[PDB]
Amino acid sequence: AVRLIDLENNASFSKSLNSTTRSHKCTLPIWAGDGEGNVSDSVTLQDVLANDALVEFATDKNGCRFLQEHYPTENDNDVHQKLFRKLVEDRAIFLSLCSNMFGNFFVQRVLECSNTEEQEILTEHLATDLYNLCLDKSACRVIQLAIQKLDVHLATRLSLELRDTHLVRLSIDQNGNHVIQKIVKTLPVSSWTFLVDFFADDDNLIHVCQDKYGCRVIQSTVETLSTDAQCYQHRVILLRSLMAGVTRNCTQLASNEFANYVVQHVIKCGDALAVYRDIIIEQCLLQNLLSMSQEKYASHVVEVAFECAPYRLVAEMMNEIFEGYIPHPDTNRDALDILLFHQYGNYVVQQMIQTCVLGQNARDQKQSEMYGMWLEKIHGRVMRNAHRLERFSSGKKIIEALQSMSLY
RNA sequence: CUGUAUUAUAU
Repeated sequence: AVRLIDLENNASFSKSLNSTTRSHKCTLPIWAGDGEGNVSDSVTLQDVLANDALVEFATDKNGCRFLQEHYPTENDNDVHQKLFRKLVEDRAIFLSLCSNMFGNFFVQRVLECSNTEEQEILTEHLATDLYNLCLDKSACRVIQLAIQKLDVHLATRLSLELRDTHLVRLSIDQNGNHVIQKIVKTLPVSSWTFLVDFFADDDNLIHVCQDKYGCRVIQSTVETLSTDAQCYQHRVILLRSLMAGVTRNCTQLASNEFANYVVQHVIKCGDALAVYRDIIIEQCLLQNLLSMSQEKYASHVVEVAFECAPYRLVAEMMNEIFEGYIPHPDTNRDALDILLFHQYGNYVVQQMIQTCVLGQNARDQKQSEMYGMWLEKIHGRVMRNAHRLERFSSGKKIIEALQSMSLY
């Protein structure tokens, strides 16, 4: 039984011959073509392996669809393994296919079929440049599928590769925001506690929450940390660290075109977020209800605060609108007068009516009487200005919300 | 006379 060392034949001019194509826009090798850009029916996966042409198919639309179609699913099939080997044998080739507009779709197909063994090498390849892959419009789709399908220790290793990176620039990126959200919504909190430490800084939190994309990152993190079933307070301490920055900067965030949505989320949530709801109303909304109610963005925040606040805070909000402001020196107009005829404030006055109408069904008699007293104050001002309000769509809806009402 | 986001890849 003499030994045989079988070295591989050097085929050093095969990429050179796969670079010949009919079209200059397509990469399909001419030998696989039918002349019309499609894959000739004589072609087999063994032909792609024999000619070392995996990249050139993967970078072509129809050749990549051919790869996705015929790739065996089972991990013990020999063609599966030889293709997987061609994919992963060179790290730079692998990462370039991940960043391609067409080849990424083959990489995802491999992940759909992968077992733990294949996932280890895929994870080792991806970790070497995870940050820039998250920024790429093609590769981020691979990273998100990897977060979904990988065993959690592998997905954790990859997620931890983002620690100490430029997470503002990544969180606000049109591609990377979805990678951060997929991590936060999918993986255990221990895999991304570094993201909560990053957002503890006020400047990072502000720069991210006031962004069309970053506000989604902050909101998905709050949703995950607030949903609970626990005996100690780990997610409690993490949530507390994040919410402190939101509460410290909620006056600016509530009036922002993007961050207003997460402030409303904190207020509508209740339960684990209820204490933070109360802080926002007391330290940001109060003393500012009139100005915020005339703003395009913050007027939605004031609506949800009237909708969801506990009675003790609804009372301070009500008392500010009816009694909190010095009437205008020229017009003698108070806050309710302004909001009744304002294009944004009319919506706040409508929530105030709805809140009071539903609060009349409250068990405590004093509360029911107090909600009725506020409705009577609104009814009176509306009557004094009905001749004008009935001409607007807002005033018609206000008058209809106050009809057939037994206040006490 | 009605009032705000994002919800992203196949030349």
